Amino acid sequence: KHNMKAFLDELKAENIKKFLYNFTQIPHLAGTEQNFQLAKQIQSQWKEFGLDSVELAHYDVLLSYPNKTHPNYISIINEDGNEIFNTSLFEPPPPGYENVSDIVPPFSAFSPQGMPEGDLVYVNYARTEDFFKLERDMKINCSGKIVIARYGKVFRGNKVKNAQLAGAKGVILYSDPADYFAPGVKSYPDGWNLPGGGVQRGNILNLNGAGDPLTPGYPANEYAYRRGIAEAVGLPSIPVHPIGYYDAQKLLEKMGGSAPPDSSWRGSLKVPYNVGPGFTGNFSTQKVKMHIHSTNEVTRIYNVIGTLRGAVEPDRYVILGGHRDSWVFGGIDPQSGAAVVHEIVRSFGTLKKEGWRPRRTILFASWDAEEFGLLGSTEWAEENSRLLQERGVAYINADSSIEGNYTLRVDCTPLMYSLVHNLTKELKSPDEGFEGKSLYESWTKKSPSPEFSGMPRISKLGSGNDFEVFFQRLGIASGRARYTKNWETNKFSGYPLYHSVYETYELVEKFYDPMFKYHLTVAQVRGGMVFELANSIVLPFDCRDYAVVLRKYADKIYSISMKHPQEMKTYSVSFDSLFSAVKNFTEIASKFSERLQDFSNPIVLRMMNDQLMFLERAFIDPLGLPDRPFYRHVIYAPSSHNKYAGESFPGIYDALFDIESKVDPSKAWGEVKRQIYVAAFTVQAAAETLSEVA
Amino acid sequence: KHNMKAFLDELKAENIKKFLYNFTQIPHLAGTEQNFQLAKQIQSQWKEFGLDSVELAHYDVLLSYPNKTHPNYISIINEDGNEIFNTSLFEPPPPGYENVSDIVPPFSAFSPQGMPEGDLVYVNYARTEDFFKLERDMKINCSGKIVIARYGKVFRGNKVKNAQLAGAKGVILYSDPADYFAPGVKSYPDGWNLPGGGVQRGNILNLNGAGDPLTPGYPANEYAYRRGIAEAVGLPSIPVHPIGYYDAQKLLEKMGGSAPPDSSWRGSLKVPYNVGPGFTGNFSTQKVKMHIHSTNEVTRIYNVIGTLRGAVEPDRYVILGGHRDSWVFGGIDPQSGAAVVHEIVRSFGTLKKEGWRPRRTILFASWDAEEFGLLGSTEWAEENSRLLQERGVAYINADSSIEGNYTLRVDCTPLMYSLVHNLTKELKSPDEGFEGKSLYESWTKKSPSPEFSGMPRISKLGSGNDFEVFFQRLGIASGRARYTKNWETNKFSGYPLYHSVYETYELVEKFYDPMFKYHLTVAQVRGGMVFELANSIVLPFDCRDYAVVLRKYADKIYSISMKHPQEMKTYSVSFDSLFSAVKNFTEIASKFSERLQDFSNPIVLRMMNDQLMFLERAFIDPLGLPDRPFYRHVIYAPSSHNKYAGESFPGIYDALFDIESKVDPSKAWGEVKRQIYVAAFTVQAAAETLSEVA
Ligand SMILES: *[C@@H]1O[C@H](CO)[C@@H](O[C@@H]2O[C@H](CO)[C@@H](O[C@@H]3O[C@H](CO)[C@@H](O)[C@H](O[C@H]4O[C@H](CO)[C@@H](O)[C@H](O)[C@@H]4O)[C@@H]3O)[C@H](O)[C@H]2NC(C)=O)[C@H](O)[C@H]1NC(C)=O
Ligand SMILES: *[C@@H]1O[C@H](CO)[C@@H](O[C@@H]2O[C@H](CO)[C@@H](O[C@@H]3O[C@H](CO)[C@@H](O)[C@H](O[C@H]4O[C@H](CO)[C@@H](O)[C@H](O)[C@@H]4O)[C@@H]3O)[C@H](O)[C@H]2NC(C)=O)[C@H](O)[C@H]1NC(C)=O
Ligand SMILES: *[C@@H]1O[C@H](CO)[C@@H](O[C@@H]2O[C@H](CO)[C@@H](O[C@@H]3O[C@H](CO)[C@@H](O)[C@H](O)[C@@H]3O)[C@H](O)[C@H]2NC(C)=O)[C@H](O)[C@H]1NC(C)=O
Ligand SMILES: *[C@@H]1O[C@H](CO)[C@@H](O[C@@H]2O[C@H](CO)[C@@H](O[C@@H]3O[C@H](CO)[C@@H](O)[C@H](O)[C@@H]3O)[C@H](O)[C@H]2NC(C)=O)[C@H](O)[C@H]1NC(C)=O
Ligand SMILES: *[C@@H]1O[C@H](CO[C@@H]2O[C@@H](C)[C@@H](O)[C@@H](O)[C@@H]2O)[C@@H](O[C@@H]2O[C@H](CO)[C@@H](O)[C@H](O)[C@H]2NC(C)=O)[C@H](O)[C@H]1NC(C)=O
Ligand SMILES: *[C@@H]1O[C@H](CO[C@@H]2O[C@@H](C)[C@@H](O)[C@@H](O)[C@@H]2O)[C@@H](O[C@@H]2O[C@H](CO)[C@@H](O)[C@H](O)[C@H]2NC(C)=O)[C@H](O)[C@H]1NC(C)=O
Ligand SMILES: C#CC[C@H](NC(=O)N[C@@H](CCCCNC(=O)c1ccc(I)cc1)C(=O)O)C(=O)O
Ligand SMILES: C#CC[C@H](NC(=O)N[C@@H](CCCCNC(=O)c1ccc(I)cc1)C(=O)O)C(=O)O
Ligand SMILES: *[C@@H]1O[C@H](CO)[C@@H](O[C@@H]2O[C@H](CO)[C@@H](O)[C@H](O)[C@H]2NC(C)=O)[C@H](O)[C@H]1NC(C)=O
Ligand SMILES: *[C@@H]1O[C@H](CO)[C@@H](O[C@@H]2O[C@H](CO)[C@@H](O)[C@H](O)[C@H]2NC(C)=O)[C@H](O)[C@H]1NC(C)=O
Ligand SMILES: *[C@@H]1O[C@H](CO[C@@H]2O[C@@H](C)[C@@H](O)[C@@H](O)[C@@H]2O)[C@@H](O)[C@H](O)[C@H]1NC(C)=O
Ligand SMILES: *[C@@H]1O[C@H](CO[C@@H]2O[C@@H](C)[C@@H](O)[C@@H](O)[C@@H]2O)[C@@H](O)[C@H](O)[C@H]1NC(C)=O
Ligand SMILES: *[C@@H]1O[C@H](CO)[C@@H](O)[C@H](O)[C@H]1NC(C)=O
Ligand SMILES: *[C@@H]1O[C@H](CO)[C@@H](O)[C@H](O)[C@H]1NC(C)=O
Ligand SMILES: *[C@@H]1O[C@H](CO)[C@@H](O)[C@H](O)[C@H]1NC(C)=O
Ligand SMILES: *[C@@H]1O[C@H](CO)[C@@H](O)[C@H](O)[C@H]1NC(C)=O
Ligand SMILES: [Ca+2]
Ligand SMILES: [Ca+2]
Ligand SMILES: [Cl-]
Ligand SMILES: [Cl-]
Ligand SMILES: [Zn+2]
Ligand SMILES: [Zn+2]
Ligand SMILES: [Zn+2]
Ligand SMILES: [Zn+2]
Repeated sequence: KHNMKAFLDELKAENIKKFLYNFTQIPHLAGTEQNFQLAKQIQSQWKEFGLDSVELAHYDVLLSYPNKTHPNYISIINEDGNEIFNTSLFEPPPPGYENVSDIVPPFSAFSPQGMPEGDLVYVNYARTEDFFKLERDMKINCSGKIVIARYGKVFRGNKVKNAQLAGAKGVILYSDPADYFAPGVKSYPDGWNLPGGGVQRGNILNLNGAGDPLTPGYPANEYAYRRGIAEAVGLPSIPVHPIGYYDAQKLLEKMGGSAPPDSSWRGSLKVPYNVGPGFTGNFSTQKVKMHIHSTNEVTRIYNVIGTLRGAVEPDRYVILGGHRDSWVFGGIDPQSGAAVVHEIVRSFGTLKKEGWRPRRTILFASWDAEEFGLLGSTEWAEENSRLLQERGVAYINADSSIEGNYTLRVDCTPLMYSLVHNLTKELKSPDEGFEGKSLYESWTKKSPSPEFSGMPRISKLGSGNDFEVFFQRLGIASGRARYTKNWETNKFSGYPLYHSVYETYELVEKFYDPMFKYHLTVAQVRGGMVFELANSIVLPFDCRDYAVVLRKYADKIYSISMKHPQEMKTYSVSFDSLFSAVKNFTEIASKFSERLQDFSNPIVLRMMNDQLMFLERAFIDPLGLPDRPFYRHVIYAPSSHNKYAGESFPGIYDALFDIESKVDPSKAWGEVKRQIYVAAFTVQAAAETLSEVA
Repeated sequence: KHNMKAFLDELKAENIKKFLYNFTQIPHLAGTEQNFQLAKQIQSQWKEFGLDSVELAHYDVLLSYPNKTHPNYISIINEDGNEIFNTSLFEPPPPGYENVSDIVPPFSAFSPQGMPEGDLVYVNYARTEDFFKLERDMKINCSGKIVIARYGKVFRGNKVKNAQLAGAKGVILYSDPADYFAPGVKSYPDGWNLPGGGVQRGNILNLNGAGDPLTPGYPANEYAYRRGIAEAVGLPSIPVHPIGYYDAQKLLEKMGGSAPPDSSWRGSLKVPYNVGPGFTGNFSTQKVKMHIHSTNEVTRIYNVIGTLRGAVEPDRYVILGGHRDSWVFGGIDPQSGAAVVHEIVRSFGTLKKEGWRPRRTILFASWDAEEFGLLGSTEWAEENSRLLQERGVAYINADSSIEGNYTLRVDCTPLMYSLVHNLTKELKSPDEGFEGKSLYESWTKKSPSPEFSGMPRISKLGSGNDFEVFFQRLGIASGRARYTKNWETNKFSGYPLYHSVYETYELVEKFYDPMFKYHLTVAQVRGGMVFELANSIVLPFDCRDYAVVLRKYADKIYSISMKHPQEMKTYSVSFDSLFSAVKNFTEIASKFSERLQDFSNPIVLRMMNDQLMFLERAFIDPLGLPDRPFYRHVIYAPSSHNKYAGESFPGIYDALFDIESKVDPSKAWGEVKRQIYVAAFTVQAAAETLSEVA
């Protein structure tokens, strides 16, 4: 038989291990020769594995790199202009590498150049609420200051945007051991913690779903018209640089001005965490000086695109994609995911060589330049948007397969909740103590739904990975799954060695997954999802699950508004239309499900499969959200305060945010009412796509 | 048999005549009770005729009406403030009506209120080139003046926008007998010419495809959020009023200042056609004063939507739509079209009662408020955009069936050229001298293609009727056909009695089509198109015809650019990408046609029907054209100088227009290059939708 069990049984932990080792021996930074060579290797291998076609799709996009002969660093400088302390020029390389070349030193990609010098202000995680605390409550003015902020809690580009709007002239980002050093485990190479010399790389775009900053809307092909840098999309306006906690200690230890407002502002270093501005009495005349000389440069990137043609519905596409570019060795991010994709392709190819084909076409993608802001996936989706929006069934992402070894983590559209529940009930748990139990059982026990007994948590999609263009711009049902830790307050901060030189094969093999059993479980979940999406006669989407969450999201946004009862009275702010639309969606979805259960007629089947496929698409507003033309989904968008998190009813949520501070309450509440009308209309219009067609 | 010949044979001239009489006895102005009563009648009749469902879809949209107790008029006023001449308060009603009530007096819908008084400037047709002639060559400044312009050549809203940008404080529009009085025919009621007291009504929106000015993007339903008037879309900022040629003579006869620059500025009245400003010596102290008191008001409108469910592909929609609202009696516009739609519905219903159903679903629409800027069709398409863009095969418009009795006129997407040619070869010509000949033969003889021997002229779609939202916003293949005159310089001016009280049943029955044979021919063309679109196994679209025109349009836009060879050198302006894309489209379309001719497999059939259906959709850019978010088609848009005309490669055409006058040539040519890249990309992306799908 060629069924799902045959596909899953062909997946082997030992192959994933061999692939991970193969992918992590040298750096594969986007736009470098090494990354192009790996692209060519994967292309050759996917062909050998049995795919019908495997092509490279290249684009010329804005990337950012340090200047090799003019290194970035930060100084404490004295009254005379003597630099009395300098931050490190590189991370101490891990054992046995120390002679690898082309390790990019830590830098914040897309930082502009500059040498600002000023007094420090410490801003905690530099979240919206941290700046509210500083400016509104503590009356500390960040204008003309260099801010220092710890990594964690929110996407670093949000920190940078927040600091810019506060008037900062530069940002220093650092990893505090509170966030990146788990108590009782050793620093790399003797455990999985971050050492004091480790540094987290990463782009600091003000992400708006655009892709390449120079070509919003259109693929960065050979004849593309490019914006000038000043008009580029998403680029920060102040210099930024990341540092490790040994260096941060030296910058923070002299800080004066005000005490931290409370304990949530204190990390684990032996410093006061004073907010500043500037240093205590004796050192009041010293300043901090940044030296940033990175350059933005248009550079060629390469996606590998493999096709396994469908036997029955070749014009329906199920996509499994994940990126290949890494900051350095990519031991977890992304190669633990890419190794899983490679073994999935190998398994589907084995079935194909035996004469099987999936019902629908499967596309496999190895994306480039994800680390520089999702550039490869976004340019390819821009190029192929017409094909994808009329033919795209689903997108399953495959970045890092593991960020811990505790339990499963899943973010997906409500249309895939039932599929995920059903698939995990048929997979074996890899967890100690759950031998012979299902993955659904272990997952549900370890990560309970906050709403439902006996169900697991599944979160909302935002940005931060390559599914963004497919889901938030194009409205293709999307999902992601990986193995994760037990560390809730840290779910957006990254594992300790995230984007550091210490993310190696040895890190994974020694400390995360020596048997590759968690990798294998993740391959079964991602591959099983793709198998079911590509082979089920009726698409495995349950519209009733969307109706359940829409009511949840409507109750939640109403509750936010109801913090302002006098204004809702004054401006006649009613959510009645939105609750009506959700009620109608619930009723229509129930009737559609009955018909779906109740119909030999392939036209009715496909007509109903098209209704299922286009249901996610119906939540797209072609006008986009306010000032966010590429975030078009009306139910979900990346949070405006944290691009990693998804926000529900984002147009209403942003209209309501901090509304009590707006100077023209009439105008502000008018815009809330406008967003309620757009949301109610969109939910009703999506419901109507499930009605009888004529 | 139930085939096309059965459908066509059931159509009867005598029924169209009876329906036209029934629809034109009383005014059916949008938003009035009489128009709602007619909507209910049509709904009842379409049900009786055999449609599966017939519903009213209502919206509350901004309309405009004169004030019944404060009439609009224009005066010549003397030094003292005595109004020594007043224009007419109403058109003399036609014989036998003179006691009809609720005839709306002539007015320009959406004019703001005001009583500006000033000196006149005469601006010919108030086209872009007429204002270029005035300001640039004649050095006449229109600022603070009242302009007087003759109707004709371009949409009146373009005249008004042009006058506003010239600084005019008001506009008077009039019908010159040069344009509205054919030599040798009598004025109504003794012939089809405009009398001196006749006046052309019409909206003066600055049309941008938005629909209701208060709700751009979203349907004007019960909970809709409305823009304030100041932010409304498309509204003119200066008062405007139309008048007949008896009144115009009185305003023009005293005009002084400069002589007309040449004979193309002179109409047929016995006046000098001096351009002004102001009156000759003796009357220099007299002024012109407007009195406009019309009011914009949100008013309910009603579309009738009838459904004939498809037997095989009920989720594919072929739409026949035309409007029902009229300015007064609507003898030609729209009821000559609506009578044709009524008989088409009756004929399809006859087949249905005998057990037949079309392969695909046919939707029939009687739209409201077309005369106020396409409001009913546009709000309904906004409401149902998700259904239409995933299911819409084609839209056939059905406004006025006749504007003359000479030959056929057709505007449609290249995808329907072959269908139109083939259908007209099987229809009988109704023309004297062509008894026993095909309609294709008479049409081709009377209206030859400028490009091809033995082929007829088919023009491009712009705006000005209810197909606009379907084609220019949503990218649904669209067409229109009617009988027309032999009067080429007048093809955008309207027949003489256009939008006047004299457009009656008697006008049509006595002077245009006593036998209703031209109406019957038009019913055969429109109905035959709908029949073939709804019943052909393979959709009757030929992608190769798009490839032919794309090359034509590329040669034409290149030729415009090549008027500026030094700039193309300086700014490296290359059309190479666009010609490459067109060449690729040609090659791919040829290969797709071969496959289409070469495949019992309904999945391949429907897969290929979906490729045909989505090909028009592929020319849509979700970002819209510059500052025109609702004109999304990259190959066609309504001309920015004449909304009635279509423009090809409109983004490049507008970037190039008057470019030699732009102050920053670098920026201007950069935007030309940007538009070439968008067009080349869109053509290539559309071509790729015709490639093998996997
Ligand atoms: C959820 O689906 C329900 C259908 O089950 C749908 O109900 C619709 O609600 C609208 C708006 O409430 C109804 O609109 C009414 O239509 C009638 C004619 O059918 C009109 O006469 C009404 O207008 C009068 O009353 C208004 C309200 O007081 C006045 O403002 C107005 O000036 C008139 O006096 C009104 O337009 C519509 O009939 C139903 N459709 C049904 C029951 O089939 C509801 O809209 C859906 N929810 C959403 C968010 O779409
Ligand atoms: C019409 O369809 C044709 C295919 O039949 C398609 O041709 C494609 O053209 C592009 C752009 O001209 C080619 O791009 C090249 O790709 C190779 C690798 O395959 C690259 O090495 C090339 O880059 C080098 O050369 C450039 C030009 O001098 C330099 O700017 C660059 O820095 C490099 O040195 C270049 O990217 C592509 O290979 C073909 N594809 C084929 C032949 O299959 C054409 O693009 C289509 N027209 C449109 C408007 O889409
Ligand atoms: C996840 O698994 C559940 C449990 O198997 C699936 O739900 C089950 O789906 C089947 C097939 O539609 C349902 O069977 C139908 O039952 C009705 C009788 O009510 C009958 O008319 C049909 O002929 C058919 O036998 C079954 O009721 C249903 N069970 C439950 C509890 O809902 C679910 O579809 C799977 N989700 C996926 C594939 O996305
Ligand atoms: C308009 O009418 C023309 C003339 O009938 C139609 O073109 C004709 O279409 C038929 C059916 O596709 C073609 O027949 C095919 O011929 C090839 C041999 O070359 C064969 O492989 C197929 O089995 C089939 O018989 C025919 O060649 C073609 N004639 C011409 C001159 O093109 C055209 O399709 C009609 N347009 C519509 C319906 O939109
Ligand atoms: C901190 O570094 C500065 C600058 O050093 C230069 O750039 C670094 C990235 C590194 O590559 C060095 O080798 C470079 O010389 C030091 O200040 C410089 O000191 C030298 C020698 O005394 C002097 O000639 C330069 O002008 C100085 N450059 C300045 C002030 O910009 C500084 O000594 C270092 N401080 C410490 C405590 O190590
Ligand atoms: C031109 O008309 C004006 C205004 O007349 C009024 O409004 C018209 C629409 C119409 O409905 C008339 O019946 C209205 O009286 C005339 O000027 C008015 O004349 C009357 C009587 O002499 C005087 O009391 C008003 O104040 C005038 N109103 C003005 C100047 O605004 C004027 O006489 C008419 N001119 C001609 C040549 O007929
Ligand atoms: C944008 C971008 C590029 C680059 N993207 C990432 O590094 N993404 C990483 C971010 C890890 C830290 C935050 N974690 C999450 O956002 C997350 C992780 C897993 C799941 I299932 C759901 C959400 C990832 O998605 O694994 C960056 O953030 O610098
Ligand atoms: C917009 C709007 C409302 C209203 N629309 C119309 O009156 N449309 C009329 C305009 C008749 C005068 C110009 N004629 C054309 O644009 C035309 C007519 C037929 C064909 I086939 C192709 C183009 C119509 O399309 O028949 C108006 O123009 O005032
Ligand atoms: C990763 O695995 C690939 C595939 O086996 C290795 O690339 C092959 O190397 C051998 C020996 O040099 C060559 O004969 C083949 O042509 C290569 N095959 C390809 C590129 O498809 C590669 O050497 C391995 N990399 C590491 C670091 O182990
Ligand atoms: C237009 O035709 C319609 C349909 O025949 C006429 O409306 C009918 O009028 C009769 C007599 O008053 C009534 O019994 C019916 O109820 C009406 N039917 C409908 C509305 O479906 C209408 O009278 C005609 N109008 C004119 C001006 O002749
Ligand atoms: C990168 O840096 C190169 C070397 O810069 C020189 O050496 C450093 C240590 C400084 O002293 C600096 O002032 C010197 O100019 C540059 O020559 C080169 O332009 C830069 N590369 C870029 C901008 O891409
Ligand atoms: C419409 O006009 C009504 C009557 O206006 C009055 O009579 C005319 C002849 C003028 O003399 C005018 O100045 C008078 O006020 C108004 O009462 C009514 O407001 C208007 N209707 C509207 C604006 O919808
Ligand atoms: C903060 O700092 C700068 C001082 O240069 C000033 O321009 C700005 O207005 C200040 N804002 C507040 C709120 O104090
Ligand atoms: C793997 O799981 C064990 C047992 O719970 C834990 O002690 C170990 O640190 C985990 N590894 C990682 C990287 O979390
Ligand atoms: C036209 O007229 C007004 C006079 O009030 C003036 O402001 C405007 O600048 C003039 N423009 C030209 C080009 O003469
Ligand atoms: C109808 O055709 C005849 C003969 O060519 C012509 O004289 C007559 O005026 C036409 N009617 C109209 C309205 O064009
Ligand atoms: Ca781009
Ligand atoms: Ca609207
Ligand atoms: Cl992932
Ligand atoms: Cl028409
Ligand atoms: Zn990653
Ligand atoms: Zn990463
Ligand atoms: Zn009309
Ligand atoms: Zn009209």
